[PDB]
Amino acid sequence: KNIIIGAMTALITPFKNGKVDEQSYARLIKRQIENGIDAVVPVGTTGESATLTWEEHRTCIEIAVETCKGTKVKVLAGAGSNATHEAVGLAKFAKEHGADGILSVAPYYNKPTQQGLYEHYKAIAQSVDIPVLLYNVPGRTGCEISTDTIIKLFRDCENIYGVKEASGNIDKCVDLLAHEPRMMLISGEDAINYPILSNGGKGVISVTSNLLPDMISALTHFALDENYKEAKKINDELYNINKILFCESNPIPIKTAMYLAGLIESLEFRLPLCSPSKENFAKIEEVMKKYKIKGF
Amino acid sequence: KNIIIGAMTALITPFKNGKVDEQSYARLIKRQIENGIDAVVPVGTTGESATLTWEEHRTCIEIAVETCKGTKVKVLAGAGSNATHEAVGLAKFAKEHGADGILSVAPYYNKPTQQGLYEHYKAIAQSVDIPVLLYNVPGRTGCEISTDTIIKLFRDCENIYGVKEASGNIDKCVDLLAHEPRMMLISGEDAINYPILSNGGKGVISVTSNLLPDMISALTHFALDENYKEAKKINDELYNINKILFCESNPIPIKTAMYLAGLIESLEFRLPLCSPSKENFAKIEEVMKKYKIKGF
Ligand SMILES: NCCCC[C@@](N)(CC[C@](N)(CCCCN)C(=O)O)C(=O)O
Ligand SMILES: [Mg+2]
Ligand SMILES: [Mg+2]
Ligand SMILES: [Mg+2]
Ligand SMILES: [Mg+2]
Ligand SMILES: [Mg+2]
Ligand SMILES: [Mg+2]
Ligand SMILES: [Mg+2]
Ligand SMILES: [Mg+2]
Repeated sequence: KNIIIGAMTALITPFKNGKVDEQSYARLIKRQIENGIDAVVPVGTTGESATLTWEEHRTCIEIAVETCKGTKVKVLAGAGSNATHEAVGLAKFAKEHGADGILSVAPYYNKPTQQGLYEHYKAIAQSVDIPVLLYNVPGRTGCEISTDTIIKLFRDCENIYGVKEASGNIDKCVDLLAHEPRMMLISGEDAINYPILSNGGKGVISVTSNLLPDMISALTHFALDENYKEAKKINDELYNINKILFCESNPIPIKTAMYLAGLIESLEFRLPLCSPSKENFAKIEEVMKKYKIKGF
Repeated sequence: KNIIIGAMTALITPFKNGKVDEQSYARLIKRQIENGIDAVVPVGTTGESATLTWEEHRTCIEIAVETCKGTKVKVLAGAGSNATHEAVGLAKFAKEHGADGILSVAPYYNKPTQQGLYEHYKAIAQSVDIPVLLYNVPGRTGCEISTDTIIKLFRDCENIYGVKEASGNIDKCVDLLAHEPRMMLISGEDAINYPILSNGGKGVISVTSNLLPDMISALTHFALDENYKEAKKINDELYNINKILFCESNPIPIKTAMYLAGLIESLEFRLPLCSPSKENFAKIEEVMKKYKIKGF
């Protein structure tokens, strides 16, 4: 299988005066490239996929592809939807506009059955010839892609190559790689990046790496190189910021931190997201001061 | 406050050859009207809102409005979204095309904070002059509108008049009506329709009423008259069908039941929804044989 692995960043989407700040978006991606990241994920949850227009969603994928051209950093485009026809449309757009692969979240809100998830992802995978990474995040979607469904999809669909797990369930991570060791398990939960990698996971799709790309990429590369002592050391050092970045729903804390570090111009969200409480604003700033934050 | 209460139905959306079967939709609404239902909810979760196009979503609202003219029956249009700008657009469409009010589900997938939920619903409520019913269903959305947030919205926004609860939490139902007894608490969970009404809830938005509208209407109206013995008896009789209609994710069982009773022509869903397992198909039919199902 063709794969996209390693240290990857779920890119925030900066807004300025209610619009995507496209120059800032490109500048943030260049900063990721300069700090050892292996791939970027435009317009995931962290990128406020729910509130972008179709035009903005397309535009962010295009900026990621164009900014990474000639750098060997890959683009794993956010392409999921809770409507299969929408997810297929996004997959085809990503393929036709030069993405290296797609990330495709389990359908949210309408709670498909395992049979429905299988048919959903089969339709998506049959619509493109680029790698497809499943994405399980039951706390946000209301459904779980079971281990059996993930493994069947990996075995039945040639371009489905693994899953990004954001489920707080290291037992399931063992289950997955004990029964199907050929798949690429990707951490979608920063606090437990190292335990997932040490069990044979092959990368991360990170929130924290927006702010600390050098640290997350180093953690991942230490682990893939089997230097588990140094990967664990970074995972331990990052625990405090990894947790504070979820004191309110992602990406409210990470965008706040990026604004506090001077990396984006305006602390703007699209409703229903909004700025954090004054108390959490202060907690985020306090935890950030313990870390060296790379500039541009 | 202007209110929409009583026995209400979350309408299924029938498809035939991949398109909304508009004549069937109108016929199903007339069947609800003739069996004592007080309001219909086009294009909620049960109506597969996630997978309808915008044009189909608009069309279903219009068919409901047109079909209810000249009757007591109100149209509480499904108008929620996880993007505030989409929810405002739907609210304004429903208002301008003659809906009596709107149902507005809490944003799914992006997990807004309570502050964000307040700002979301404030924007929706300020955009129209028709009643707005909140809708809390954390198992599908990944977030909870807290009692405090619901109560603030009811007190601060003229048109927000209550909430449809689908949370399996009678303690919260007590909390709501003990601290704000003027709100309209609406059951969004058929199995516990009677306990919610007997605590002072004033209606239901029902899945089961698609199949058994006369029974749900009788239950509700007995309860509203404090004829609790009769209301409880119907609630108890309905428990088995109320549970089997969730043996797979709603609306897979209810659409299957409507097909099994000859009330729709084709058992078609939009992916990622799909037909139930053959075993659940048989279980649904067996439970259906225990109930008296009105025709057209
Ligand atoms: N990334 C750009 C598009 C975002 C669209 C949407 N807000 C809503 C998606 C939708 N399937 C639209 C249904 C429209 C008709 N009811 C949903 O709300 O479920 C989402 O997927 O989060
Ligand atoms: Mg590299
Ligand atoms: Mg097993
Ligand atoms: Mg979060
Ligand atoms: Mg401080
Ligand atoms: Mg038409
Ligand atoms: Mg009328
Ligand atoms: Mg309280
Ligand atoms: Mg009476």
